[PDB]
Amino acid sequence: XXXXXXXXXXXXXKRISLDHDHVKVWWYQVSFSWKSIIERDKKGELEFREANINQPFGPSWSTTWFKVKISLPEDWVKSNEQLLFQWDCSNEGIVIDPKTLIPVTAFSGGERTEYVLPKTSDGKHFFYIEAGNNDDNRFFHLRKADLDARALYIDFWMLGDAARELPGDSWQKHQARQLGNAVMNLFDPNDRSSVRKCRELLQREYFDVLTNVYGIGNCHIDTAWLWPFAETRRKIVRSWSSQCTLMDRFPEYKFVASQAQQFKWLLEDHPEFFNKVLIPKIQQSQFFAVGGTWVENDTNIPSGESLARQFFFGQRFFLKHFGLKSKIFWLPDTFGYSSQMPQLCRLSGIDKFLTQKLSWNNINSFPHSTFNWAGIDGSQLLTHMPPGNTYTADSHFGDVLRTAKQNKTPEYYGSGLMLYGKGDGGGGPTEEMLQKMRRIRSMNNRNGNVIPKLQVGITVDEFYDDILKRTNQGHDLPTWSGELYFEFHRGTYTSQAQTKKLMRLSEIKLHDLEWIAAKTSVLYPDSYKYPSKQINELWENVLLCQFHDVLPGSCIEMVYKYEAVPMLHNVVKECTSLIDKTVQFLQSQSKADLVEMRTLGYDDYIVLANGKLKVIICKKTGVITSITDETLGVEYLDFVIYDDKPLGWQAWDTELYSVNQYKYVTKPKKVQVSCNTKEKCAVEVIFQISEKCKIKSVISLNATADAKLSKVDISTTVENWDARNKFLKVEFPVNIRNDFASYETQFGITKRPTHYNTSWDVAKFEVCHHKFADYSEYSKGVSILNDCKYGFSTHGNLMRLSLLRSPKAPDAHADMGTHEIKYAIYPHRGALSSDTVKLAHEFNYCFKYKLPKDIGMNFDDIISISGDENVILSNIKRGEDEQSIVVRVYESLGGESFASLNTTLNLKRIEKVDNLEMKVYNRIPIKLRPFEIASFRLYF
Amino acid sequence: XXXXXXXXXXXXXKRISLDHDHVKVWWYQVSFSWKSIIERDKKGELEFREANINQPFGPSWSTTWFKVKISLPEDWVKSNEQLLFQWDCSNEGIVIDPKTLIPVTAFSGGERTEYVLPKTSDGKHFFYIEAGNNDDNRFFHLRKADLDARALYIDFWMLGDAARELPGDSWQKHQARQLGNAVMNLFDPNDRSSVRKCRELLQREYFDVLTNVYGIGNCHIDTAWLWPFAETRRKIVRSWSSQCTLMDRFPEYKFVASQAQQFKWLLEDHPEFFNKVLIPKIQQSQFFAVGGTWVENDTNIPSGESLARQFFFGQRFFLKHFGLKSKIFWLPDTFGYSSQMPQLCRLSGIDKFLTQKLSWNNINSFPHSTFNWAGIDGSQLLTHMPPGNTYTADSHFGDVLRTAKQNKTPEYYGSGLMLYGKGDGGGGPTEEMLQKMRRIRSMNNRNGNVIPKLQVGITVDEFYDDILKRTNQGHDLPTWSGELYFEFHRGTYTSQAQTKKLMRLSEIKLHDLEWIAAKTSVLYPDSYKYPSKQINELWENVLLCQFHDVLPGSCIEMVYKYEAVPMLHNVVKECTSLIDKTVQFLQSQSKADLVEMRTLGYDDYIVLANGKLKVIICKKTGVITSITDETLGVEYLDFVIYDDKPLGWQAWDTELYSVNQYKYVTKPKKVQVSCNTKEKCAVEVIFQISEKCKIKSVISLNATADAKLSKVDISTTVENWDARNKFLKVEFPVNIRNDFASYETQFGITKRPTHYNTSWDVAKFEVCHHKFADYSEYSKGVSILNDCKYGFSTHGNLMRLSLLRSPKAPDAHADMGTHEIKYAIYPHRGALSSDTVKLAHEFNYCFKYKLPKDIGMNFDDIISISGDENVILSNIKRGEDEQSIVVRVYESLGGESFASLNTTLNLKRIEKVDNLEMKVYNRIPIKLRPFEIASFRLYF
Repeated sequence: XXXXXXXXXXXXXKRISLDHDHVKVWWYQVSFSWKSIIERDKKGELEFREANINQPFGPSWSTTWFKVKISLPEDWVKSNEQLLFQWDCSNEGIVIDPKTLIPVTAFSGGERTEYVLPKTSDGKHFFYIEAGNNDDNRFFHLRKADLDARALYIDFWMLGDAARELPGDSWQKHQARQLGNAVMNLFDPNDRSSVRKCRELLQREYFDVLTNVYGIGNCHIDTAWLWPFAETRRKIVRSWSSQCTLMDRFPEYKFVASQAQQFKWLLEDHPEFFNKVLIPKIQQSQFFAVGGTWVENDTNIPSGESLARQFFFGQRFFLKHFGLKSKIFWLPDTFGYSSQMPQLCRLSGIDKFLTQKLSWNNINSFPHSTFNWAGIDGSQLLTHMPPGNTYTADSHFGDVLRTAKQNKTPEYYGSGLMLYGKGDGGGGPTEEMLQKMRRIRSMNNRNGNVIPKLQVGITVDEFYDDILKRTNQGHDLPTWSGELYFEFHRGTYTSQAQTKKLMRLSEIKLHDLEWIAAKTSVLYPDSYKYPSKQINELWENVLLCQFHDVLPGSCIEMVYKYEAVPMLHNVVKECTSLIDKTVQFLQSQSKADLVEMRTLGYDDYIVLANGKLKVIICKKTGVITSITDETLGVEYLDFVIYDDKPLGWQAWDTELYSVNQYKYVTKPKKVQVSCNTKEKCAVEVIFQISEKCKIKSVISLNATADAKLSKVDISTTVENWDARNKFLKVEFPVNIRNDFASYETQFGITKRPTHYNTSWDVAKFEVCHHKFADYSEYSKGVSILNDCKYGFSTHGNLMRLSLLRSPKAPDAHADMGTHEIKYAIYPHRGALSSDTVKLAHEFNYCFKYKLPKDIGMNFDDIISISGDENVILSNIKRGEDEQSIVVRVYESLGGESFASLNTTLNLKRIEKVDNLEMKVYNRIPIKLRPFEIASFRLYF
Repeated sequence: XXXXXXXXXXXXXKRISLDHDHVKVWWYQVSFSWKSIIERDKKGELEFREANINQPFGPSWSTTWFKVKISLPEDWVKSNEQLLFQWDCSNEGIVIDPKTLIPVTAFSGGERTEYVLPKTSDGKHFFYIEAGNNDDNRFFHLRKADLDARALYIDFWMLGDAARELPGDSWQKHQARQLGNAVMNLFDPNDRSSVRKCRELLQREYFDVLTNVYGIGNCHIDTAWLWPFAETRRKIVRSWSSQCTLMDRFPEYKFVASQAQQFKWLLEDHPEFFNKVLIPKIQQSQFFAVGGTWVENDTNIPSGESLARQFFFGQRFFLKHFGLKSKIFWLPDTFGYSSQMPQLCRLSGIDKFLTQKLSWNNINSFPHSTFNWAGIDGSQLLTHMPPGNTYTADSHFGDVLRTAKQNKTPEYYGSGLMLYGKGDGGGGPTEEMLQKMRRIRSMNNRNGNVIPKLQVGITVDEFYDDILKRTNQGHDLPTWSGELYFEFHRGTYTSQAQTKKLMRLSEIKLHDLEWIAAKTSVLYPDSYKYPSKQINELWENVLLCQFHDVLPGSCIEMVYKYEAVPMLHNVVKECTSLIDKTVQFLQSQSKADLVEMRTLGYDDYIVLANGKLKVIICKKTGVITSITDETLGVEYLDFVIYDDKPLGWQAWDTELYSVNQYKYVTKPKKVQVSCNTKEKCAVEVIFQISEKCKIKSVISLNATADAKLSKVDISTTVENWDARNKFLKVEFPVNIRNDFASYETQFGITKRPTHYNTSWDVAKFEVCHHKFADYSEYSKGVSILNDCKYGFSTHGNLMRLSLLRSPKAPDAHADMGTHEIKYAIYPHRGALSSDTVKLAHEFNYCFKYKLPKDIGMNFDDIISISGDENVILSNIKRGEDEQSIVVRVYESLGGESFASLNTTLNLKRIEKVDNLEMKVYNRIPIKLRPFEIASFRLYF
């Protein structure tokens, strides 16, 4: 059918010319800054040397600079020709043509790329290019030219490619075939006069339901990944330069940036001439900042304060010369989404959101891609969702009509959605031939509006103007309550808990000193008292490791050591330095000060004797048998049984072997008890397994009301040895029947069933959590507190916490070494149903005691008339510039009770203020809605 | 998915009003003309009587007239309402509102239909409507109205229907669903104000690659079918009237007519006011005559003279006030096509052709639907071919986008093809809502040219202007040599040979007297001599039964008796009257005249002794054993073995039972011989079968050079009895190996293989032929002459002629009764290879002898210096208006030899003239091309 005759023939087979200049070429390498090397160039004879040939290398962390001094050949003849220099793209680097140094040019784009030499100025210039190693040898040759001949070659390549994508039943496929025919006729027998003429004839063969197809070129950059931050800091400057050279070459282009800190990275590295580059670039057009967010992160693990700073400290750039923005919120690589996001968005002045994964196309009780998200708070979020092709559809895309068809099926709207650029790497490239892409697509389809029109230059702001018109304001709409569920690729989330232990301890610790440091305002006045400039710098370093890829611990071994480096550590070390600092001139009013933040036995007979409860491990079995309440009457049989099953997948996802029996840790145990006291009781029982390894958990608790508490504390200490690729968990089967699982999400409590959605794919079902998870019919249940482990699962009502994971990924630090784990099991009652939530989250508190000399009185309870047990205040902090402070509260128990808010203060005034710390004229609500975040601001 | 919620809901469920007028209504019936009944109405009391109710009936050939006298209700109120009268469509009839009689109105349209009452004139009028019976009772009620409300109901019905046809993956399907949603909202709770308003809102929801989709409303009418000619003569006037009322209602509409005689039928029936109706109708626009052909017929069975008259005598209307024409040639219902058609078309001034069946979509060594036909003559024919959906795609079509997709796949072009109207019935209807159809399709798709534009008002003449531009003039193009092959539905073609015997004998007989009647021109001058006006009327009646459906004998029993009526008979009877007439004053120069047209034994030892050949039937077997040539050396084993196999299909197609053994006629035969002489030898052998029936064939031949001839003559006489649904054939296996079968088509010899094309579907393979079929390696072979049987088959080189067929169709005359059949078997040699063709075709000649008184000399051979054995002159005749005569010749043997043409005459001049008898300035060719028809004209 002549299918392989037209397609594979001409696609393979003045005009393009290749000249070679061997001399004047220099090479440089550092085996030990662009401004530092410019002074080391002209002076004497340094490591800069003549290359003139291909330079091989070997694996190193070193970077290799390269210098090419080119003299323009002849005068007029080769000037009209297009000047070009081809380079082989290495792992990283930069390219410059500095005098002395004005420019910064793009590198990080794909292995194929073009560098244009200015035809405006006739003379000799210089070139500075470095190549990051990880080895990749560069192929460098000068390439002259024509533009019209190469255009036809590209247009034909995108022609026949579009012929294959078009339906064979349509006449267009037979048309495009005949179009690929006539072109091949004059193209074959090597004729320049025919090629240029045939290009004109092809255009004549080209030009002879309201819908729209658009796209926005973007670069998604991970600040920490298998390449480090310092190296990727050089990678982000390559993303800006590719646009700058594209602007003069092509107009109407659109770029978006998920990092507000990206601006600062460029302003710190290139403060001089590139601060004045951004202003005409951003203000006029062609640039948009999405979300104005300081960090792109997973929202499940951290608190709302992490989401509070990124909005506020990312809005700080708006105070500088900046501020052309968009209403879209972009978290493409983020796994999972919080249920408080619809509430956080509207308050942050951002009305749109984008989600890559976590969706399906079918009747789900859900129509399509485009979606209006209604959280459990009751608020609504209009969000724009890309199809199942994700962001890799338009990434490095020359295929034209290929994914255009697959985009139309999931989406209805009046139009589709395309995201240009790659989100996997040091940063995404932006192709320079996109100008022809938009043009050649306007060659196939006619102009005027009848058939869908092709415009790549439209902005999402105008796109959101279209959705406000076509579709109704709505009452009954696409509706999904809570979060979304698809293949999560949880992976490292529960793996390498040691980086969580450091972070989660640093999380609370940095969240510790915040508010109380504003309570010393009255004591010693200067600015009064608050580490405004001091704590601002603190949040700068911490948010850097909190990114979506970095925080769970999925990365190479090099940057993983930078996670356990002072980056995480010194934060705790500086905060523990400040907490011992501010105390000196403060606590001096305290003789003996207990510092805590709030606002108002037997062996053979196997018993630990007390009133509250009883939990018993059988003899020689090693497994807890009876957990039973006398007053309640609930008896348990199948507790705390540790289970170890291997893992055969990589760091990304988790895939267990087919029907693999999980090895129990039960063995010929021995019995022991740590101490002897009414205050302290710890009974020790040893567990062992094949390839002997010591797995230790501890038992701690306070009796009743001599010790006082309602909850046990069980901490696990395990030093891993030998066998890798294993996944360890501890089971807490409730032996109870409930279709609902109580779990506390970020700023609230979400309601999720015991069984996953019927559309679920992956066998293994695990859920990420903050602190505790419960099962409650409201008259009773079982509550499980935990530390350093964010994961858990619903087994058919068997509570299983994930202690450790060891992926087969190329990381050797995820396998062996000691670990300190902690968790708990708590008895549940209807009266204690609101108590278990209160005794869970903030239990991470660490007791600390210190005393100065005595002059004063140390008892002051300064909080004013609120007293709501159903509400919990997560964050209260100051401002930037005044020093007005903000107060943010959220209701713990919601969905049933309507919390009356009497919260107020004295000696000053108060007004309700959103999460962006921006002034809002409703006033303080006397009653809080269920599952509502209440944030306020305080002024003198 | 709410699929059956939107689609089946609102589709089922001032405004429409139904009023009943019982009085003033009259009914009439003839159990025994519109002009005859108008005088019988007002006078006295006739069979016209009060009806006022529904009138039941019973099967009859009668027609029932009906009269409704309607008085306009009130004045203004019901005047604004749309006046309508609904009738139940019967088999046939006419509808009139005569004063006294001006109008003729359309009836034959489908059971649903509308009759509009004029709102211009306020008063009382009359209605005349007759109903043909075959019984169908009419439901008649007066219907008032609004137009805007009914429009929305239709537009919505065509909306949701288009929603189902559109791909579910596209957003258009989800869009049209939402369009069907909002409409149903205000439509449900019975609100006139909402409906009229929602109709406007729907239009707002509507309006918000170069291709074209067009169509032409047409009516294909069979002049003789299961309803007779006299009754369908009333049916054709209903086709014109439907257009006339449509013209004022809607513009740009296009109609086409395959019958040039259709004009005469209307001019004979309505000569007065309807002769002046056609002129503004045809001349301006909206009407086109396709092919200008007198008859639509199968071209395989008759001669070229039948195709010659239909062009010429159909061009006679052009001499009247007429002549807006098209270049298209239309034979949709015609089974099979001649190979001389590409030659006949270009000469007739008609450059395009249309074919319904006989095509396939695949790579056949053939691209698509659109085709350039190159005959075996070497000439090219550009033809337009409808898709596999044939003409029933757009027939009675409210389905919109339904067949629009299936039309695009077989065809490439720049555009598709649609044929509106039904070709099966007394005549095709043309719907009055086509105005909204074009409009609502312009509602879905936007305007201006980007996407395909919808125009139903374009003419094929302008369509052929588009094909001359887009596609190349061409050298290598779609190419198919000879005829086309698909399921033929041969059927009645070989069935009921008795109507062929009468026609084929009438064919030659009417073709007999033609030319020689111009040879008496000199004898007795008045106009000189020729039956110009006499033979013109002869061809009028004959061509009437030669139509594609009528000629093969597929029809009801009523009109089948009209086939054996004087219609066929009197033609022979009038021609045998004229041949005995013109002879009287002509042959008187002949004492004894032999009139022929041309230009220069044993039993037990089982032998008929002579020199030329030997053919022997074995004793008691009944089957011929050895047919052998001594000089040539070819011996045959397996001849003339009659075979009878049943048939389980209808008249249309032929389907044999699965692996059914064909019963041989061999039986305990007896031997006999008719006469005894050297001049006459006939040996008789009886055959019999179960349910005893006498099957007789005869043996006749002339020996060598006392009798002289090279060919045997075997005639079969069989009187059918008992068992029906059988198919009888006689086998002549050659016992030879040839991949080619020599067969003489109409005006030439086509070359067809022994095996059917690999794309063939139906098991049984049979071929229609004129006279003989041969198998020749050119050194030898076997030639089979036959009479009254047009069918034969290729069995793997076994020659099988079809004697009779008896279909299961509702025709009882195709079963039983006597039949007279004739055929032959001829020996073949390289020297006689050109002889066998010459001894085959015209052998149908019948010897006739008569003598007058003697004065004169009877020998004159008047032909002038041609003498080409490879050429054969089929037709030479006179003109219409002068009386110049034309001469048409065609080469019998072609594909190898180039025939030198010395043909000329004396005492006058000669010029080459096409098949339309139109003057052409190349002159007489001295050499004829292979397979070329040479036609000339003679002037005084």
